[PDB]
Order: sequence, then structure tokens, then C-alpha cells
Amino acid sequence: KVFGRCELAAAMKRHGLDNYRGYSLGNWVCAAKFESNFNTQATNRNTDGSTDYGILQINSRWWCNDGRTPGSRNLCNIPCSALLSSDITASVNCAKKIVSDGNGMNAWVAWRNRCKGTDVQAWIRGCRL
Ligand SMILES: [Br-]
Ligand SMILES: [Br-]
Ligand SMILES: [Cl-]
Ligand SMILES: [Cl-]
Ligand SMILES: [Cl-]
Ligand SMILES: [Cl-]
Ligand SMILES: [Cl-]
Ligand SMILES: [Cl-]
Ligand SMILES: [Cl-]
Ligand SMILES: [Cl-]
Ligand SMILES: [Cl-]
Ligand code: NA
Repeated sequence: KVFGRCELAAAMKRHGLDNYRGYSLGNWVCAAKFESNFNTQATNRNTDGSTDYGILQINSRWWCNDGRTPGSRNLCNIPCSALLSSDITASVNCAKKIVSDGNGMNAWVAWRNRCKGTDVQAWIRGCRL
């Protein structure tokens, strides 16, 4: 599914991301925009052979099982395909573990490089929430 901006903002709020670990909704929307352009089905292979999946491009090295990332863990206890669904519950729940692990939203390199410190509230402006 390709979400609209405000549609994903509402979805992320319903699933409890708004101010999760202190990160306002606009940080999460922004991270999704640059990780996946709001497409749940986005996948991208990394150089190390792991793959990033879903609206928040969650990596198979640590977080999910795809059957083809040697030596990896599956900390979210999910197949990586769960992270491609129209229903964002598995991406949200796994993202909540990732953002809790110590480095906050710096786990998403695109969030550090394109969203951190910027006017992230612009991403939810105009939206019914
Ligand atoms: Br939930
Ligand atoms: Br629910
Ligand atoms: Cl947009
Ligand atoms: Cl915000
Ligand atoms: Cl990592
Ligand atoms: Cl393959
Ligand atoms: Cl959903
Ligand atoms: Cl649905
Ligand atoms: Cl933090
Ligand atoms: Cl407005
Ligand atoms: Cl809107
Ligand atoms: Na894995």
C-alpha cells in the first residue's frame, strides 16, 4: 500500500507512535517519507546482504527473519514479509523496539540525515489528528 501523508500520520497515531520515546508524530512521518516514500512494500538490499523492509525500512540483520541474512537475529520475532502489509501494526511494533534500543531514531540513517533537527511538524500540518 502507498499511504498518503496524512493517512499514515493518522495510522501511526492510532498505533501509538505519537510521542513514542519522546519522538513526535512528525519525526515518524518524516522517517517514513525518506525511508520508503510511504510504500509498505518497499525493500532494498544492503551491501552486507541484509535487506530493509517496509515503510520504516527495518533491517533483517537485527530485527526480522527473511531466511537469507546469515548470522542475523530476529528481535521483533516476525518474518520480514510482515513488514510489507497494508496493515502497519508489525512495522510499528517492531519500530517501537528499535527506537527503544539506545540510539533513539538515529537507528534510521535517513531520519538522522534528513529529518533530525528540521521542522518535522510540517509533515503532520493540515492533517485531521
Ligand atoms: Br497497537
Ligand atoms: Br487497535
Ligand atoms: Cl509527502
Ligand atoms: Cl511533529
Ligand atoms: Cl543496526
Ligand atoms: Cl534471494
Ligand atoms: Cl494499519
Ligand atoms: Cl486494511
Ligand atoms: Cl532519544
Ligand atoms: Cl492548514
Ligand atoms: Cl491532510
Ligand atoms: Na534476521
